[PDB]
Amino acid sequence: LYFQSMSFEGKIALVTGASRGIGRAIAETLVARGAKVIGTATSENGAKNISDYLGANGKGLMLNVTDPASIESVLENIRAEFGEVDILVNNAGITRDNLLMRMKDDEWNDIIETNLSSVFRLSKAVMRAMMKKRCGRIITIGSVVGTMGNAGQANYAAAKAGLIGFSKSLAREVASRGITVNVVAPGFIETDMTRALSDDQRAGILAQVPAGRLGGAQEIASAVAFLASDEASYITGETLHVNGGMYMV
Amino acid sequence: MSFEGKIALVTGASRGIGRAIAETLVARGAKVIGTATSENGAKNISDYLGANGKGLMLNVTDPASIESVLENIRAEFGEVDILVNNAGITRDNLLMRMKDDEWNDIIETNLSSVFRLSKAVMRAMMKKRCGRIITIGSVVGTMGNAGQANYAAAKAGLIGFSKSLAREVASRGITVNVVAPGFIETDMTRALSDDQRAGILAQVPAGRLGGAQEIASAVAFLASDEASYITGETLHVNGGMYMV
Amino acid sequence: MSFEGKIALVTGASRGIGRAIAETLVARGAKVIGTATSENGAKNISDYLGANGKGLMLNVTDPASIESVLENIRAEFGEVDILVNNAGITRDNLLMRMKDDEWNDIIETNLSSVFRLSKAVMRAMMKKRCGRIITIGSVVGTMGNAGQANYAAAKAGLIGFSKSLAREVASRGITVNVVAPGFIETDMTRALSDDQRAGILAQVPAGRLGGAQEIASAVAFLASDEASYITGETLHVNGGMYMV
Amino acid sequence: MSFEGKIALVTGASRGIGRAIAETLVARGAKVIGTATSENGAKNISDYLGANGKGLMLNVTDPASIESVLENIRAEFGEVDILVNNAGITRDNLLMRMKDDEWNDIIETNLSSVFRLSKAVMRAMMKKRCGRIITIGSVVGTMGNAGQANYAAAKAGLIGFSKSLAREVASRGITVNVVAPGFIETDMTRALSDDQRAGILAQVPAGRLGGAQEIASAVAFLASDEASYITGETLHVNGGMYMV
Repeated sequence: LYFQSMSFEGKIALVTGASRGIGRAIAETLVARGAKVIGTATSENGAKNISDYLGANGKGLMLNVTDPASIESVLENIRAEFGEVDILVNNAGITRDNLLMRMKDDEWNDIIETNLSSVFRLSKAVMRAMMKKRCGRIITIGSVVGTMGNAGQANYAAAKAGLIGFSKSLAREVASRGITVNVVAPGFIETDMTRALSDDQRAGILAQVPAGRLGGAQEIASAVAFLASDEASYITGETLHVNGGMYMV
Repeated sequence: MSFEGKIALVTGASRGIGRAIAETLVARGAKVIGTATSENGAKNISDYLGANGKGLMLNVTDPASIESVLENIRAEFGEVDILVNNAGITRDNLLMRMKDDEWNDIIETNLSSVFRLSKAVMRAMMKKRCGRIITIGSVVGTMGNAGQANYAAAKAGLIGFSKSLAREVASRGITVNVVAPGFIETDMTRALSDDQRAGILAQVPAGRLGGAQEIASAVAFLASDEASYITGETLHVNGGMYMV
Repeated sequence: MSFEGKIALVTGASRGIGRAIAETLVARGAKVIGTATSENGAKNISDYLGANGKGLMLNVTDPASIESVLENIRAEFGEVDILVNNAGITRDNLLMRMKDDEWNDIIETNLSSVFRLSKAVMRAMMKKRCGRIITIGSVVGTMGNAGQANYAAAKAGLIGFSKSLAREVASRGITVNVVAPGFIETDMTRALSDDQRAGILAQVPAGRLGGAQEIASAVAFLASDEASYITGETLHVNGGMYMV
Repeated sequence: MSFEGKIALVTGASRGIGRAIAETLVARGAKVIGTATSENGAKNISDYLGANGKGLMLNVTDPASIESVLENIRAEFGEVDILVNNAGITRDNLLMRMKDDEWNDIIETNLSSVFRLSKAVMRAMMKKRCGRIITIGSVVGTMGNAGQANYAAAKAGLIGFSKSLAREVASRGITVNVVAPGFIETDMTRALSDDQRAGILAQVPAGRLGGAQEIASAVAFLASDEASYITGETLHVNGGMYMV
């Protein structure tokens, strides 16, 4: 058919933090376009819920990214059940905001490990298969903070800017072999949180966003799905900013 | 389908990028007006667009010619939903050899045309509270290129334009973005020598030249309803030639 | 001092940044030729430069005046070692109300001026394998700003020009760089309501408006021998209003 | 534009960039504490600083060592007015061969160090409502480099960190900045193949490797009272290797 290349069938997609919000939006979108999605979560309850909504189109698994041992059996589980990972989506970002003078060492370490080093560990683990296949996608869910900096979020900003630098390097290494490594940088996105924010709080967030709204989880998903698709094979080492104009370039 | 009931103006749609954009939109359900400098240009456009659209003669540097094409489109189709600025030429030279008119032509055709055509479509977009303005820039504007300072000013300047404009119209559901292609295989690049081509390909980690559809796919995404939260942004499609 | 024996050409040197640049360069041992739009401006410019330089009337849009000015500089002083391009103007308006003329004037004065003046001083710089071209841009060209789509097209455009030019002449000991002021205190800003100056200060983490001298110090640094490994770069001096 | 009465702490001051930073501030009136990871390197720093400062041993990945140095410095000198983070190392490998600790050591030596040292001198700079933080980055953090993904992630992270700390302390008259060297001639550099050196020079329009003093000047300018309106900015010193 015309648009035959547009399908994701035959492709295996690994999405981290797929329990809610963006991550769930990504997994659902990829499945809707024909891919088998494996979503991962931090707890065993998180994994089961993911398996629930993926149903027959994929699998939930509990992956504790920080533990290198956790990665190995999760990838092996996928290889045995589905196969090698065609598409890696790194979406396991947390936040531990504080100003610098009040910032605890653990809050710095846990942000660096969960948001920055998680990317390196997972990218490495899926790297080799995509190089044999000569086709691959790595997309990391970044943040406008990494570009702009935000007071009280120096750890976040450091992690989110680091994964851009990490991606550009990886891109240069694997570009020649049909692998793509990009970042999607969201602005304020509406979540399970935000709905309980106060009118004053919600106003102050909106003042920052020229578009005058918060973005949708799906808006991030559709960026990710385009970049993970066969018509984005010429984009690597790039950051696709989805923030309603809160920042530019 | 995806652009059900949307009217798109693609300037410079005779070939390459422009033709690939027009057809991608038509293939996804838009009425498409594609533009050319010449009669046969416009005629041949209308030929390949057939029932899904129409080719018109447009001179992006002439205010009167803009006035007629848009007034022409309004009469028969309606108001423009999606504007793609893909006019743009080169006149390369080192600075020390660049003629004043080689500068001015590149400025008029590749930068000031972006101002004229966007202003002309925006009133209606502001009123409708929805829209898309998309401009085809170039890696050159971000990276700079010896022998192309006029191109680099124009392609850089269309980004600064887009940003400001994107701030003026963000609140009313209009996005304004730039797709910045790297080296895209064209007639002229197939005409290069073996040694020149090697020099091009050496700059591109991906190891190939890009295809026009690759730009077309990027533009259709940004013009779609799923790209609504992206404004004032530059989507680089250069195979790794340059990064961020 | 740092600039002994060097000849500097500072365009728009009547007041503000232009004057502060001219004064700093004199302080540090340079013979400076400042320009102004009027013969009266040149009067004042010569008045404050004294035996360290001279004022001249220069119309950056007119090739005829560009040549005349350069002949007189070569006659009375020698070959321009340092070109500082600071002949910017403003014509703010929203896109819907921007006149064709407000666009063109900004593009001519603020962008195309950098092309003509850089081109005119460049040959001598390459003959001596040493030189400095520094253009005064604006944060607006990087972040964009509603009502300043013409100014931002230009301020961004001159960065694309500088990146290309830098690549053409790096091999020959010349640097081409841009200094980007955020909000700088001028007589125009001093004249603003308390509400307006509050709104500006909210945008600037440093709590203040920058000073003309602060821009000059960045220019003086880039023009020095301590910046000879810096080319193609933008130096943002905006108290944190925008970052990178 | 002296640094009289100022106390500057340059981590990684044994040789090269850090020793030129250290020496240059001394020459402009600063008392300087230079650091190294071994007590011998700390000895050699004391020797060349002599009367104008002192060397000390600092393990930037250890909070204990950080406190020991800083309380020492408060004793003999006072509070740190100026902080230069020049304590990068590399641990190069393509991603498939990069081991966990090779990733971890570079993140902790080149990025978390910036966090730990910056917090460590921040409070005193906040009470005095004046300060300077400058981190030595790398063009690699901006453009990315194959086989350097850990180095680039860190060198980029420290720009993101610097941007938000700048926002936190800008209103109290402290700037936080990055200098991003390109290829800088070192002892390790002069000792490579002609083939290697030629391949480094291939990437630099300036035609040459940068010097350690050139980076020191950028740092010296940024730490001066003339750079008070620059914060959250990266200043790229790379011969045009990369642009903006």
